Formats: sequence, structure tokens, C-alpha cells
Amino acid sequence: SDHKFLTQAVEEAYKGVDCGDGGPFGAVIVHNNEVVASCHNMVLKYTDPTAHAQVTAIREACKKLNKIELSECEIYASCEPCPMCFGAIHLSRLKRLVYGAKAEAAIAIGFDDFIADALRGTGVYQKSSLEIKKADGNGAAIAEQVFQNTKEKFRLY
Amino acid sequence: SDHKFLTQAVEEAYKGVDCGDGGPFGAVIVHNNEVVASCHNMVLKYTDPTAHAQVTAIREACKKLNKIELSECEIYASCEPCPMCFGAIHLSRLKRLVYGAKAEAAIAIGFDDFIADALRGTGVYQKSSLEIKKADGNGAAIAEQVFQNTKEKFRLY
Ligand SMILES: [Zn+2]
Ligand SMILES: [Zn+2]
Repeated sequence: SDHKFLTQAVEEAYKGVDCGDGGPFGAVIVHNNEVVASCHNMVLKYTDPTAHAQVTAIREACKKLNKIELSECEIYASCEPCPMCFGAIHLSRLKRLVYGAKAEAAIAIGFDDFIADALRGTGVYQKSSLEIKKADGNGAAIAEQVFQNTKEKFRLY
Repeated sequence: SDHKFLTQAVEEAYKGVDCGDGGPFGAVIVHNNEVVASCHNMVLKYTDPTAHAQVTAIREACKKLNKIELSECEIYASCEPCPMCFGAIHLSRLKRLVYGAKAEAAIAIGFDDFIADALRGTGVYQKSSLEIKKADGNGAAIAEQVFQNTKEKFRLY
């Protein structure tokens, strides 16, 4: 079931970048094989620098379920969550995080080297207990190629 | 000018708790001695675990200035920003952060031990360039007293 929801996140990223909502990032929040929220980066549409794919998905899932905690749901991120999105994932009480592409795949096309210490385990004050899975195989390949595909769809300006 | 805007952030914290919007946290975003945003925690009001005081202040400052970067403004936080809010402050490019109370003052009344390595200078992956000032003297007294005065007035989240 992981592959289906991670691919849906990659499809959210492509749709969002295509319609100009924001960067090529998508996220899907799943409650026990049922999709609760499916969104992409909305920074340019919302004029909100905090409207990343993960944060947007969390806001919409929490509105739909009338709760501020998602301890029964899991989040699928087309790309490794930034420090802000990882913090938001912690606060949301989400029980599991699956992500497809390493932050370096996004850095390769000009994004900030803005990596979450708590996700990679390099923190002194911030420790994460959350279950984290880096996608492998085909899911990782699909997520990983998103950034070169969108840089070359937009290369000729 | 720091004490005046920090005091306004503390006032926002008290407002939000009194009207039930959220926890005792407030934030003020200032552009060149003029207030662009003044907000408090809206987690309970919005059913949104990302609606901290800093995040809310940022979205509203970006709506008022209709831009997704705040490199000319500064933020005053009644309490030390968590990893999510500090990440949002990084992404917003805010140039200065003044905060009143250490996170431990909020932890003492039941909040998560949720501390931002990049703020305290222990981050490896997350590099912060903005100037950060922890308030002392009366600013610290006011910000710390927020938590003993609001004890058992609000719902913990
Ligand atoms: Zn992010
Ligand atoms: Zn916060």
C-alpha cells in the first residue's frame, strides 16, 4: 500500500507544479488505507511560505477529521520533509512518515540546503521517536526524478 | 523598541488564552518599528496543530504585505520558537528574532520537550543566519510570568 500512496504524492507534486500552485512537492495523509487528505505545495497560490505540501496536507486532514491529532494516520511525502514540515509532522501526532526523494534531489535543482536534523538523527536538543521510512526501489526512483523532470519541463523558460 | 514589541507579544498570549484560541503564546512581526502582524496561538480556534503564534503571525504578515518573504521584518516571540516555528521563520527569511521565555518555562507546565537545535546553536543540517536575541531582565520576567499566571487556564495540546 506504500507504493500507491507515495506515487499519489508524486502525482500531487506534478499537478501542483503544473498549475502553478507551488513547487514540485506533494503529500498524502492516509488513515488505514483510506485517503484523508491529498495536497501539494501551495506557497505561490496561498502567498504563504509555510504552505508546504506536508503542512497543507496536515491542515486539511485536521479540518476534515475535526481533530488536531492524526495518531491513527500516516503521511506520504514525495520529498524529504524540511525542518518546518518535520516539526509539523511531530506536532500532528502522525504515527508514520514515508518519503520518496532525498533532500539532495531537490537541492540539485537550486533549493535551499534546508534539512531537518531530527529526521536524520543529528540533533542535540531535538530527538524524534516517530517511525520514518525512506522509500526504496521504484518508488524512490519515481520520486527522485521529479525535480529533473520539472527543471527540464521549464528549462526553455 | 524591543521591550515594547515583546510586551505586545506577551499581551497576545494572554488574549488567546482568555478567549480560548489556544495556548499562552503570542508573536508580533514588525517592519521598521511598525507592526505588520500581531497574533497568538490559534490551534484550538482553527483545529490546526500548525497554527502556532509564530506561524500564524507569518501567514498574516505575508498576507498584509502580499509577499512570501519577510527579509526586512523582525519577529518578537513571547516564547522560544519550536522547531516548526523556527523552520517557518527561516523560510520566511525574517532577519531578526527576539524571544522572551526559554522553552523550559513552557515545558514546566506540561508542554512537549520540543526544542529547536538551530535556534540554540546545536544544529548541523539546519543552518540559521538570522540574528537571535533572548530577552533578559523585565522582558524575561514578563515572558516567564505568562506561564505561572495562565497555569490551568487552558487546554493542553
Ligand atoms: Zn517543508
Ligand atoms: Zn511553534
